[PDB]
Amino acid sequence: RRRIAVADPEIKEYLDGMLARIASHRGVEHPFLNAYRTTALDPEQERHLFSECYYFFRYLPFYITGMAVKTRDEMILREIILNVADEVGSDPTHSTLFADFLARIGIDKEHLDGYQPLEVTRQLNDGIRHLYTETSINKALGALYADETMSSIMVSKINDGLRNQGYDDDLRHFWQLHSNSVFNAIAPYVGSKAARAEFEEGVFEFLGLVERYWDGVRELVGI
Amino acid sequence: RRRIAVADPEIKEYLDGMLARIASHRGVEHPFLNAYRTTALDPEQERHLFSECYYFFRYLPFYITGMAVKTRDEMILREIILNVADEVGSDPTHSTLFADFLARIGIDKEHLDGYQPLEVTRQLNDGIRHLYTETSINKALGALYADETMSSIMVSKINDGLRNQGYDDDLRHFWQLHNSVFNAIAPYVGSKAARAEFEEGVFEFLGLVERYWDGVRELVGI
Ligand SMILES: [Mg+2]
Ligand SMILES: [Mg+2]
Ligand code: NA
Repeated sequence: RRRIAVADPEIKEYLDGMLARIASHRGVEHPFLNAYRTTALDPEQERHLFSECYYFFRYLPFYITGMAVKTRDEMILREIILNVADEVGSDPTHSTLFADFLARIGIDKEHLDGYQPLEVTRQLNDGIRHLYTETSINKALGALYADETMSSIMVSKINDGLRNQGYDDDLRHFWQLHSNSVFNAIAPYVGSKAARAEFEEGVFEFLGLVERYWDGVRELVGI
Repeated sequence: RRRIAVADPEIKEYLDGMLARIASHRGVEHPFLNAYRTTALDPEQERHLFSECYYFFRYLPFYITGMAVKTRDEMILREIILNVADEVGSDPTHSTLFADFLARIGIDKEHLDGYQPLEVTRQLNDGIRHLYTETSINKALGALYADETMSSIMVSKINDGLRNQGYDDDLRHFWQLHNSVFNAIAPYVGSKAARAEFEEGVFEFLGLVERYWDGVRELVGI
């Protein structure tokens, strides 16, 4: 079926439209993130932003691995494994690089352990775990497609804000760290309208969590 | 905790002792496998042996990935990902190389789909899935240690038998593809209670493999 799907010009057209719908979604093109690109923060504002990011990011590599039990498709497993291998395959791992960045901007492990993140942050982290491990493979692939498309944009915006704050490229290294492979894997799963409905449900449930997350963070840091 | 375990001299001795207990287990050092190393098989014997192996091997990469939800240790996740990346990370995948070997010895997909494997073969495949996804992290790590230690020995014995049958290295390519594991597992074999779960995972895995080769030996015969 994948060998038929990759040959269907309509499937390429559909997934290209979903790329644009994701990138233009308010959860990705968020006012707070665009504001942060040009608005420096004071120490307490910056401490709040990246402490919430820590609880957003925590244990996400383990959540996507829970998708593998729901499929027997090796192209799907390859995409999952490739993403996790990028995060933990070598040293330093991504989470180790993130904790180092936090320490270099005055947010140490001791403060993070005592930090109580927003409920929308807990709902985002738990919501991602639910989408990858407790939903249909088509729905989970929609969330994965949204995650993969968004992540690069989001980190570029935070990289912009940190550069505007005055940090050098070395400090911002964590935020300055396959399209055909991702298209090849997903194509057979967006053929029928029922599969696309599950696919889009996962895309917009994922992005809805991110949007409500950035809404809560925006109020916490303010302006 | 990991640097205390890796610095503990007893943990190195314990896991090295487990290595020997695994390789000397009858599920690994099995009479049928050693017999096959020097005994060629007729077409029906060979078809039965590797058809059971196919249902043994099927979907194992997906099973070990189900271990990752049971831990938040990135060294365990790295070991899981590293193993799966070897099987499906690149093309051709291991299963694709295996299906090609089967076809090259007269076992096509068409026959495999209609093949009903032995019950010990179903129990071995399902048992591995259960051990990696439905057991404690210490127990699943025992199964993972047994699998990683045994697999290299097992494929070498099968490679020997296929070479004895007369197949060349090109055809046997799939069977000729065979500190990080110690670092990952060391914190999980510190106490005797943790070792009890670890050893339970080691010997439950090997018990499944032994009973599998027992059934294959009876199926293949003389
Ligand atoms: Mg600071
Ligand atoms: Mg043959
Ligand atoms: Na051997």
